[PDB]
Amino acid sequence: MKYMITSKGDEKSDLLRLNMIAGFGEYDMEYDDVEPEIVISIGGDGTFLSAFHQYEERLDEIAFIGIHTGHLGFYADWRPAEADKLVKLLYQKVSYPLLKTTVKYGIKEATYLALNESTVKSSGGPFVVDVVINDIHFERFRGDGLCMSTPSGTTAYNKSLGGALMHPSIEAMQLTEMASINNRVYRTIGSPLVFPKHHVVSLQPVNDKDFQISVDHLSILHRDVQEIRYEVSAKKIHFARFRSFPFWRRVHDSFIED
Amino acid sequence: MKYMITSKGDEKSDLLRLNMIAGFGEYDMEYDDVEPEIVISIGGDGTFLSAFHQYEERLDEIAFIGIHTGHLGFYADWRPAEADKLVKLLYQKVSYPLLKTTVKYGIKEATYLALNESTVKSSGGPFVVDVVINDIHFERFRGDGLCMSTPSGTTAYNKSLGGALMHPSIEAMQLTEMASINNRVYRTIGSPLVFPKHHVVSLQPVNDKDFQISVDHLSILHRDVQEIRYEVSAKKIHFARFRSFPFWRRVHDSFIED
Amino acid sequence: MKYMITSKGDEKSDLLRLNMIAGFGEYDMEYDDVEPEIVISIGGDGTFLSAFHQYEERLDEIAFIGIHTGHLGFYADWRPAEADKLVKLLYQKVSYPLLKTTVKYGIKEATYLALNESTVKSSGGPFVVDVVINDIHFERFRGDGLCMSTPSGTTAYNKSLGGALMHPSIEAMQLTEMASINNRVYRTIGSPLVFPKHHVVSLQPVNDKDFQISVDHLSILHRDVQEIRYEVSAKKIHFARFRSFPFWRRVHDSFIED
Amino acid sequence: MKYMITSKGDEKSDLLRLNMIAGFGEYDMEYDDVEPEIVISIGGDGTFLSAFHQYEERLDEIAFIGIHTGHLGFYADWRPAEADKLVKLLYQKVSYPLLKTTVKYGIKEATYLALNESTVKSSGGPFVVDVVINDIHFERFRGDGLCMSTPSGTTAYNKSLGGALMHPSIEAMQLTEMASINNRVYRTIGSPLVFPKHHVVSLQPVNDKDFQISVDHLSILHRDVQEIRYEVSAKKIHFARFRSFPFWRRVHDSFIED
Ligand SMILES: Nc1ncnc2c1ncn2[C@@H]1O[C@H](COCC#Cc2nc3c(N)ncnc3n2[C@@H]2O[C@H](CO)[C@@H](O)[C@H]2O)[C@@H](O)[C@H]1O
Ligand SMILES: Nc1ncnc2c1ncn2[C@@H]1O[C@H](COCC#Cc2nc3c(N)ncnc3n2[C@@H]2O[C@H](CO)[C@@H](O)[C@H]2O)[C@@H](O)[C@H]1O
Ligand SMILES: Nc1ncnc2c1ncn2[C@@H]1O[C@H](COCC#Cc2nc3c(N)ncnc3n2[C@@H]2O[C@H](CO)[C@@H](O)[C@H]2O)[C@@H](O)[C@H]1O
Ligand SMILES: Nc1ncnc2c1ncn2[C@@H]1O[C@H](COCC#Cc2nc3c(N)ncnc3n2[C@@H]2O[C@H](CO)[C@@H](O)[C@H]2O)[C@@H](O)[C@H]1O
Repeated sequence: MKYMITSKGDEKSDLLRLNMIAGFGEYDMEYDDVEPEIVISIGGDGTFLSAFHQYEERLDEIAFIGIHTGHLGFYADWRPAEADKLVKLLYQKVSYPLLKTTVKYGIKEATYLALNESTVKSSGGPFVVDVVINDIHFERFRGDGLCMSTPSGTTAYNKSLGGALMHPSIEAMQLTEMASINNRVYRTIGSPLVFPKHHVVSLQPVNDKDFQISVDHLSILHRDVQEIRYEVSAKKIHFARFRSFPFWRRVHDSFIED
Repeated sequence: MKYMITSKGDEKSDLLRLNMIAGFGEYDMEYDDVEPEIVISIGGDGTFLSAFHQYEERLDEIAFIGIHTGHLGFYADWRPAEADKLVKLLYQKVSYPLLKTTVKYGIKEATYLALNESTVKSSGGPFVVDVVINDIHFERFRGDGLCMSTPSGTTAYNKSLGGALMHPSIEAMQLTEMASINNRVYRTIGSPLVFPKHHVVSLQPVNDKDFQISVDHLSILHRDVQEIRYEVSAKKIHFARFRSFPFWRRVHDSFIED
Repeated sequence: MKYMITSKGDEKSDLLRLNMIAGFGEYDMEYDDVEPEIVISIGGDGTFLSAFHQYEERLDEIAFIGIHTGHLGFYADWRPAEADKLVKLLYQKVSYPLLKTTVKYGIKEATYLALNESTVKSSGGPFVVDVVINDIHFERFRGDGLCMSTPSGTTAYNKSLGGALMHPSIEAMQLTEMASINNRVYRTIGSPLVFPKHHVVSLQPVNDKDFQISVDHLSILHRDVQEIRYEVSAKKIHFARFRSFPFWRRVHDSFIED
Repeated sequence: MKYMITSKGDEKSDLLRLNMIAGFGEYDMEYDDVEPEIVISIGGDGTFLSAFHQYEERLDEIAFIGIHTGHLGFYADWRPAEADKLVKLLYQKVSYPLLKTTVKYGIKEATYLALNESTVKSSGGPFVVDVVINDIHFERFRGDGLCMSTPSGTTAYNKSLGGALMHPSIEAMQLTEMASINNRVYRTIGSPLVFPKHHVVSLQPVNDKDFQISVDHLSILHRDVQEIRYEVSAKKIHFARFRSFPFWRRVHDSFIED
């Protein structure tokens, strides 16, 4: 099948990439980074997130595999010493949900797809937004920002903000607060919120309309913003799996002991 | 249809109950508290939880309705002044997931059904249990206790322990920690965990085998315990709904402003 | 005595300022905004913080008074209707501790004084600093930022970040974390830290040396930073008090009920 | 001088105790467990807490030393291999603040002294108390319980409940909440509170007057309780120190890395 390999760029990941290509040259495999069937990421989670956004236009034709040259990553869960055994076996596919973000401007829409999370923060001044859940006004948020996480992203920024860890078989999204103000006049829910499919969470500005909006590792300053809509995407990321590595085991090895 | 009405027991709830029975006497309604089709709870959330466990053996034949005589309850979401309009209309059914708890003793099983949560605490001494997720050892918990919550229960004990709020259309359960110890030798995940259907969480004792186990308002001291198993139940609670009162709106009215 | 009055700038605060000046014109009072003995702030807490930094060079000769035209402020604790009674009485002085911040650059020092807090965040990239307590390396922090709060500032940014509320008679400073990363390789204390006088907390960069450093409402991007030192200042802010308004009462009225 | 040695009771701690007594027999030392000048605790922190309460009536005549046979303890900060060097040197004294607890019954007072903390929980039913700070009603607490911690106790139960870590040179006490209820009708401060000397925190029952009250490792069910008063004690615990082992270093070795 057609395949490609991306590398972290350091000495360890580049030469591991060249050896897998050589191993692939001994089979019916064509290296094609335009229309690959298999995308192998050699490096860390940030290297994997880059590989995902590289091919976000062909998600339903691609199965991703991650090899962790540094420590263990949640998306890169193959060790380098198991690379040759990986070449040979190259199985079943597993799918994780994704988050769809829509940004509307006063006076052309822009949509984005997130594998970890999308966050909103102020352009420098204070951050005030109204939070609207399915056209019903839920709260007015004053604080540092908000974070909307996929299931597989709940172990990332979401986890540092007090959010729950969520098994990736649950099609959902989770909203966490970043340092909300709560006193006699300002009031937020103060708990993470977990939304199912077809629920739309909208963020609407109260005064300032410039926001720093992130999607995974990308962060862009958006101006003249009127609304930011979140919902569980209809698209999914597909992984190539060759052995049982359960999510809760991977959580254990990354946070408890390994 | 056959119906019954339970009351908080105070003056307000008893006479509201008698007036609804009189209103029901003007229709083809039979008061039957042995095999009711409709169970109306007049009082608070604790009154509703009592009504649920009253008829936990006939959940698939019963639609529950709650009337809040005190403040607004998450399960009792009808005002007393709307009682006569409720008698007449007596619709669609909505279903919430439930939590199944299995307690095994050394040397007869015992199962329970929870609408809010089930919690485990020590019998007086220190609380130490091993947490096993789908036969894989996840962590050894040292602390005050653990809490396993349904979706509709996430706004109850779960919320006070830092857990996420979870829409009840998600068939899941959430585990929160009660004051875990974390230092150089003791280590827990420290985040709430959200499990899907068919995932089994088992709690196994390390030394002491006596535990205070709660299921909603009930709390019993269990002795010679070998295991406590949690999983999303196959049974569901069915509500009779007559108008749109979304979960996120009900969360807003109970915690933000009303 | 010599005095001055600063205003929020809106219609309510400006005309309340003019009426107090007229009332002061009926006594032995000289309006002097160069060397005042009394500084009256009419507006909110942000208006008060501006008044404090206006005269941070003459703190030991000035007693501050705050009048809250909007809601109740923690520093502006006089109601507008009590302005004429305030003119007449114009007592004892009470003193609150302050935080001293020292910023050193590679290749001229810069010092600052904070009434609420001082915070450090990254210039855009990831935030990594080593935390040194009295020349002993305590931890390497990876996250969004850190916050060092005075006692009276513990109800402000500090409170939103999970910090403790600290009575202002305690000469101390409190360090809170902003979304620290904690996994198998990255580790922080995760608890607020409360330091006494003469303890010096130093923050040292690991890679990037550009930081967004805030002191109360001011926030400046600092470049070529080598160290950021925190310690309880030797200077104190002095308030003019005319009646008993205890700190814990003021906390109650601002967060519990009023 | 007069001295005594208490042991954890296991094989390691008993024979280390006998060897130190033999080493002490080669000097002008008298083993006296009635009126000791020096109290050596060989074991863990719980062994040390037992030693403290053993001699709480003669705190101003006793200097405590702790040897950790198991892991490193916050109070037992001497390694077993350094026992003979400890015998010879047997210096300066350092003092840590303590917490005084007063329990009043309807229809004889009872006072207690705590080195870690004192906690209040319900006798089985729901826990509701009014919190009074210096005769001013602060809040009505509904939840699982409350915890009042000394500075050296802030790394113990206090830390697990979200409290701040507090250097023991600060004469203060810290109150943390155990799973408070917060909704439209019930409201607590939700933040840890740090009190200075001479501040009195009183807990008063609302309905049930039976409480489970703990002081360090002791926990007794108290009945017909009218009030529970907390304040920084006038008594202090004195340690014998032979080398520099700073508090923040000890925190680092116990929670970060060792
Ligand atoms: N304050 C802050 N606290 C916590 N996380 C924060 C954060 N600010 C940003 N992030 C995160 O950084 C992501 C972009 O960087 C690549 C990645 C990843 C990344 N993804 C995951 C993941 N799904 N699960 C676990 N760990 C992850 N990681 C690890 O994340 C750690 C640090 O990035 C490294 O251990 C990675 O292995 C961004 O999408 C956001 O999730
Ligand atoms: N420390 C502690 N913090 C927080 N909650 C704690 C708790 N200890 C026990 N509970 C809870 O008490 C339940 C049994 O009592 C009946 C109920 C309910 C009850 N159920 C819900 C619910 N599903 N959602 C919201 N509020 C609820 N309530 C409100 O719960 C409030 C107090 O009970 C009242 O406002 C009720 O209206 C038990 O199942 C456990 O969820
Ligand atoms: N995410 C975030 N969460 C929480 N607080 C954050 C924050 N980001 C910044 N701040 C804060 O903003 C301060 C500068 O603005 C003036 C002030 C004050 C201000 N000071 C205090 C104070 N000492 N105590 C209580 N409330 C205060 N206030 C209230 O603070 C509320 C909002 O500013 C208004 O109710 C003010 O009445 C800055 O020093 C930092 O403490
Ligand atoms: N849910 C819960 N979470 C957290 N701590 C809880 C708790 N319930 C009770 N405790 C605590 O247990 C104390 C009585 O036991 C002896 C001690 C000590 C003890 N004291 C300290 C201390 N000052 N600092 C650090 N660690 C300590 N320790 C360690 O505490 C750990 C477990 O006890 C062991 O590592 C000890 O080394 C009681 O006073 C209360 O502080």
